[PDB]
Amino acid sequence: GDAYAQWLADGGPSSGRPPPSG
Amino acid sequence: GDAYAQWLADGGPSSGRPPPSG
Amino acid sequence: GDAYAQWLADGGPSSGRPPPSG
Amino acid sequence: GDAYAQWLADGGPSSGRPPPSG
Amino acid sequence: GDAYAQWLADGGPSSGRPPPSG
Amino acid sequence: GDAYAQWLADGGPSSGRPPPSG
Ligand SMILES: [Cl-]
Ligand SMILES: [Cl-]
Repeated sequence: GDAYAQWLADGGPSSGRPPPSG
Repeated sequence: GDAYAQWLADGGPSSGRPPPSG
Repeated sequence: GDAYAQWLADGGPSSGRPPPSG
Repeated sequence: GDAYAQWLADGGPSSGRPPPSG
Repeated sequence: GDAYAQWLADGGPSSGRPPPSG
Repeated sequence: GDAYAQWLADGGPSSGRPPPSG
């Protein structure tokens, strides 16, 4: 949940990285 | 995770659609 | 999913609450 | 742009608030 | 801004389409 | 808006870098 939240903040799919599970 | 980002971007709980799990 | 979305809306890790799993 | 980034972090359209300009 | 969040969730620069101003 | 997506990918405000216009 925390790592996902940061991925999201980084643009989600637009980050170019797969979504984290946490 | 990716589907869930798309769901958030459409309004999430306020979108009239259930959240996906990916 | 829906709980996690409300958690983000209330500022995510700047909430002091575990991320929900829903 | 920094405010928008925080808005995305808060779920974007799911956040319950309009997108900021900065 | 809301359209731009949707664009990001579709891949942003990897989405195959231009960025929204909204 | 493309450069701004890349800036988000790189961590957004956390990167200490200013947000781009594009
Ligand atoms: Cl809405
Ligand atoms: Cl700005």
